[PDB]
Amino acid sequence: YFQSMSDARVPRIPAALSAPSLNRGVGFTHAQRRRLGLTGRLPSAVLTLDQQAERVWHQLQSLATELGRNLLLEQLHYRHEVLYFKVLADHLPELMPVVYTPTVGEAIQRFSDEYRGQRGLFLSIDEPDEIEEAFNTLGPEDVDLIVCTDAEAILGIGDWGVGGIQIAVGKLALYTAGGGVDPRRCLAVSLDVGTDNEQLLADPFYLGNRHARRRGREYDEFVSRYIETAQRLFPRAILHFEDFGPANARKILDTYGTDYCVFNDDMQGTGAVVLAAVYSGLKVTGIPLRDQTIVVFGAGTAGMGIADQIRDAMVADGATLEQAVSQIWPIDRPGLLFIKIASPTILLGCSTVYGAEVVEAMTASCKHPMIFPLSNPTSRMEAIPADVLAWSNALLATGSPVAPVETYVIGQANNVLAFPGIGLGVIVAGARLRRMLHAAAKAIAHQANPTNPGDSLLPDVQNLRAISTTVAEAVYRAAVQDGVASRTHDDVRQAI
Amino acid sequence: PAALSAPSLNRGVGFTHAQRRRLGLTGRLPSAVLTLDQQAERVWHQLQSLATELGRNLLLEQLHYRHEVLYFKVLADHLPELMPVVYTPTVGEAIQRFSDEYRGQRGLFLSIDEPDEIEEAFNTLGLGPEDVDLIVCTDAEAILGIGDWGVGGIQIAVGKLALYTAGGGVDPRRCLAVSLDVGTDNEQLLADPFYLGNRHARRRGREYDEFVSRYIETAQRLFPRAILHFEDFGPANARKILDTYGTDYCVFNDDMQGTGAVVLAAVYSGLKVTGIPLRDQTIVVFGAGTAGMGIADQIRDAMVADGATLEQAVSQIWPIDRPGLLFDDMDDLRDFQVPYGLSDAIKIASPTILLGCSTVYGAFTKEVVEAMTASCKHPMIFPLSNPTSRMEAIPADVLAWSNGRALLATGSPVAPVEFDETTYVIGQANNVLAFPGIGLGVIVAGARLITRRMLHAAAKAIAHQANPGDSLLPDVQNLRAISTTVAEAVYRAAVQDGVASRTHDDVRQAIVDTMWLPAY
Repeated sequence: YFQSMSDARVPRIPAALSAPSLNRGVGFTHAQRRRLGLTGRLPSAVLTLDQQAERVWHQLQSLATELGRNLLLEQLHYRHEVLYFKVLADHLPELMPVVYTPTVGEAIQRFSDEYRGQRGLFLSIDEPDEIEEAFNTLGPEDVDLIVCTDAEAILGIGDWGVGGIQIAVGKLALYTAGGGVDPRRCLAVSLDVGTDNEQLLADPFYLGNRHARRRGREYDEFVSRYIETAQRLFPRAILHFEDFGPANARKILDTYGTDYCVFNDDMQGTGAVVLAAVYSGLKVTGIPLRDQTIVVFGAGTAGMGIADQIRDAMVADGATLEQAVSQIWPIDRPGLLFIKIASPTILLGCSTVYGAEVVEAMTASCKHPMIFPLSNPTSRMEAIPADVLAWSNALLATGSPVAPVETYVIGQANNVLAFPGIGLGVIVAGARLRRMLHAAAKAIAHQANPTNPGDSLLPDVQNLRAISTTVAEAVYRAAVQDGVASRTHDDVRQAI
Repeated sequence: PAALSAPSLNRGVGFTHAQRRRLGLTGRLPSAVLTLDQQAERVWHQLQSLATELGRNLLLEQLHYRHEVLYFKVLADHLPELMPVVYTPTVGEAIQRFSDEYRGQRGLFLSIDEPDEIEEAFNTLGLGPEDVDLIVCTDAEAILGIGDWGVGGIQIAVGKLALYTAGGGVDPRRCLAVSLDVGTDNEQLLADPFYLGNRHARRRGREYDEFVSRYIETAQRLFPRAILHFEDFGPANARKILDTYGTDYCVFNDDMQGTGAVVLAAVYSGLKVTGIPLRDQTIVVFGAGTAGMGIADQIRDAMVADGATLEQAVSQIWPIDRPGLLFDDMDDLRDFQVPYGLSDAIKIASPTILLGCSTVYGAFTKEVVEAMTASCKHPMIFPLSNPTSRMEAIPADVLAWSNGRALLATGSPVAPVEFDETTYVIGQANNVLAFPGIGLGVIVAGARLITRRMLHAAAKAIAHQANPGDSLLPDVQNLRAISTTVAEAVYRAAVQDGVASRTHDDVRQAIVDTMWLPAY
């Protein structure tokens, strides 16, 4: 009655290739297959790894759109992991950003019906009060970083919910390719807390938390229960997740930023790359931040939050906390000043979608030329594209992915450059948990070389991971120079 | 460390709240429970928002080995897949576009350069010599109508696998596929450095003969009664196999026999209206090639059933070619001797029901049909040409040329005629009407031989299932019911000349018509 077992059911077993790690496709030679008992199950060819990846690449260009390619790499994440990851060497800048921001919105909305975030713990908060039992299926050693998005505000679109894993996996997938963190040493997770657009809820095949876009005072301690049951396991792992920047980010960071090693890239990593662009401009301009005053158009959470970033960055070469308000100028949040008659040495741009009919005022006045818009959605801001923005025709780069002007070539600024080197040094030093901590963006200037007057003015070229290694050399110094850590290594640390 | 990853024993979300906790998953799957029909409705709704010209096949192959039971649930609910999703686009896409890609969890490849490891290769999976059925191996030569694809040939067999168990209730647990990599000759594949197969050329010698001879004998040795059949495979090799090894082993050929079956089925479908005994059915063959004679051999093999000698039946057949009807004293008779202008042939032959598997685009002319139309009141046209737009004629004009008094059947899917007096029917005549049920019935009988009579009762069981729109052959939508109707006739014919391991009263086709796509 209770037990039903048979003497006849057989799966026609697959052997030692169902696990993704070291599947390596046909990269097995005759000695390896006949050792692992694959005699006759792989196609009887032999392909070197780099030739095998190219076979996927020539395969990958045969697709036209950018979404069907994500479905193909989704097929190769579960089988032959190294290909999916060592393909990125063949073309990383195009593919890996495309994996992250443009394609996921179409993948998560239209196709995130996959129930295979394998490393993902799609934990609910309604029935599951016991959540640590999930890790029993997954020790404290050999674990470096972990992502746990609540899936509340994706870039293209916020609040889809259960599909937030593809994002958390996307950060991890981009984490390792940029930072070299072993994929075995990272886990992905996303809590279906709700945060559901009624469109997503109305879908019958949603496969997520049912009608539970739930908030209030109960929210934080539910997340706090998870954040304390992670550090109970290991404070030696970076819980690097992505949520909306509005309220939880600072509240969680204020709650756990001192005692634990947690951060978010959007509010912390982005301003670092902005500081790298400021120093990259000051190198050719020769005007330090002391005599350089800034504007913060929009006064957004990340924008006005950068006031503490620029101020504490000026603490190295600049005056006290009161001096920042005199050297910084906020505007455009309530329609301030119904705009700059002085101090224009470094201009930020719109934290708001409003695109601004050019204002050649900064072009005319005496200054070191440095203005950037820094907003992706409208593909415009207080300044137009750099060509029209070059009304004076000096250099300026955009946070929006832009093309060169033409000679007059800049590169796009992205926070993708920061959080690999940020977490890599933490995976190296084993940090338990400031601006002086986060001050690794100066290494981008070490690899920028904007010394050429006209050609290169961007942070760094996208096809190089060696800039992340140079950030590690700047990040590892956080142990001796910046505070608490567990770093004892030599300067080389070639294979961490 | 993800436990319980076997496709057959995984149901995705379908596992209830208890099984998710009892089997040690503890929330890795989302907080939903979906009835397997709801999961199929989700996949169906998901599949449609795509390119759907070969976009789907990418999604299905990952869904194949990620979740085995669902795939047949969604594939059960189909009229599009039976040919478009997995009998054309694999050739169009998967065979060539994804040749540097592998799907070989179940099924295996071997090489003509290594005859030694097969028996060590076959036992890679835990295979009981008892529990197996319908293992398929193809050399990828002449797949459909394109040519050699090398080691891609699995996508055909694995595709046929999807049609076997969804059509004939075979258990994929007891089913395997194979690929005989003997070396391709397509210049592209060899030039392509990223082709995951043998770079050698075709081999046609005693090495090949000893190879297949040392592969078939161990296929039955390691496990007997396994229905060995080769799909879209070299005919000069194919016919050679059946004459050589078919006397003491269970083998059939979809290219040569299942086609010859369904063609037979359509002949009786007209005979129900023609009111004529099949013995005196004089026909003309168009192919005279390697394959067109095979269906002619099966038709002749059934022509004797109603009382025709060997000499009279071949006299009741005229083969035709564009040089002319195959004749005696023609120096190049091409090693076939049932022979002894076309418009002149139909004139005096007066064939009541003529077919052509010869691929010649649109050679049926209004003057040709009229000669048969005037001579015989109800003639049966059969442009069996599989290519969609390379058939011998369009049906709508042929019915209009004979004033609907003629019968048609098409290899490729077609729309109804709609000759404005009355609307007729399709006449789809693929192989899917035959081999799944011939697989299920022979799994029930456990026949050591798949005899001619056994094949004939299958086609003439098809006739009852669809008989007097004016359809000669049934609709593919109602496939799981006709597969039972053909297994009853297979068992009925298995017991003639005592060939069945098993015996039963026949209330247990449904118990061996298993892998009903739902769970529990």
